[PDB]
Amino acid sequence: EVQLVESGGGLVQPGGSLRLSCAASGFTFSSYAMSWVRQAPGKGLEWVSAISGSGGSTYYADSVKGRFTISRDNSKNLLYLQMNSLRAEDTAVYYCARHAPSTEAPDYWGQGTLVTVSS
Amino acid sequence: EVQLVESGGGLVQPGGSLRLSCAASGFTFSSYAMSWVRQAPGKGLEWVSAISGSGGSTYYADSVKGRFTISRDNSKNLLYLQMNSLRAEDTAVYYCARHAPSTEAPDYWGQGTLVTVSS
Repeated sequence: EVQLVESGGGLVQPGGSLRLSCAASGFTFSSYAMSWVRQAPGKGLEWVSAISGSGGSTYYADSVKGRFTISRDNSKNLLYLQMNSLRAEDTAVYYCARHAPSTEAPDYWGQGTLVTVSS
Repeated sequence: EVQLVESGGGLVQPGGSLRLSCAASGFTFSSYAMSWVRQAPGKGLEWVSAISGSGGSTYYADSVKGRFTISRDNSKNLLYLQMNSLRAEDTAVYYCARHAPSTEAPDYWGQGTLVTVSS
């Protein structure tokens, strides 16, 4: 029913930039806050960024400030993460997640896409 | 003891840009969410934008998304609103406000500064 499918990941050189999409379906997208979560190799899950349903409020992890931009198209039902000034420590699998309005707990997940930052 | 003094207001042509400053003093600035509030001539107070203490989270009124950028310097204890693509309808007195951590209620205000968008 509910589906999130990510794409736009892959290989990129340091200093390079890259844009991830998370295509949503099966729910009314604009009613839900969305987020990006990453997992560095052999690490735990870490929050990257988050946007409210209407797009008017966002959170950024301190580690990506000034480089990453979250956004969404509430008519194309897509969530984006524009990633600039990339470096090796940004190498991770990136997940988009949908959040229940009641609790803001994540209740649906994308399949993940690897971003590899290497010369 | 606590003080907020705003500066940077004044004239500006439509489509032009302008940066507001809210200089704080007398408190541990990074510990408090800040906001910009405006009041158009003869109107009620409306939220413009707001930022958490650390800077990691922001809110924008929809009337302004894409054109204003709130930010702060936690070492110069200053709050800013960068206003771009200004229009006559942005004409108002702009106030900065400090928010109590225990409610996020505003407990201190700047003296307000007039922005006049006209030719």
